[PDB]
Amino acid sequence: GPLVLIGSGLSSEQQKMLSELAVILKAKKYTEFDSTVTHVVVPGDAVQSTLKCMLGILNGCWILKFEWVKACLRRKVCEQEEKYEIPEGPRRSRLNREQLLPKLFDGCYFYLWGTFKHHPKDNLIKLVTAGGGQILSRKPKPDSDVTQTINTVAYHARPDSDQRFCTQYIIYEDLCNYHPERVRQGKVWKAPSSWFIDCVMSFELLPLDS
Ligand SMILES: [Cl-]
Repeated sequence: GPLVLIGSGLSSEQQKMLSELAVILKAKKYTEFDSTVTHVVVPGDAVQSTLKCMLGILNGCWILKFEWVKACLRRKVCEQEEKYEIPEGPRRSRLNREQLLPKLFDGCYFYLWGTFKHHPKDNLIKLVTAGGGQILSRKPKPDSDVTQTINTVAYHARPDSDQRFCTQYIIYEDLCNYHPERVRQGKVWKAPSSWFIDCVMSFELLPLDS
């Protein structure tokens, strides 16, 4: 298809330059993230811990250093994206979706507990859904647990982690003076919002017990 570009953390001069490139490439340039976005450009050589970037990772977009815009504009060409792609999380996710593999939170369920202020609740719901996870409207417990109705696993869990098959998460906003006594009860973990965000930024289902 058509390319759809967006910038995260770009200066005004950078955003103009991105629009200039979209014209050269016959592409769209947006300011709000959408599932049609193909390319997220960052200002330097590092991922931004922003919603736009995180949505771009969960979508397996190209997350590219601003040098890509400079290079394309000097050549009037869509330069080869892999040579400008941010490594680690972005790249692993891009490859994951090219191979039509499960999204990061496939087989995972999330219940958003308590008050959210510094990780907006809307943001977390966006990210859950974008990563292929399921938002729960009632606190998870065994007598209502859908994972008994069909074998449910989390593809991105490490091989030998309980998170392969214990895939349900109570998420709380960290540092409310709350560390739990047990991080896991049955199939349900209690995890801070800061863990969830770290999983996204890394494209990993990071361990809670190990
Ligand atoms: Cl079964």
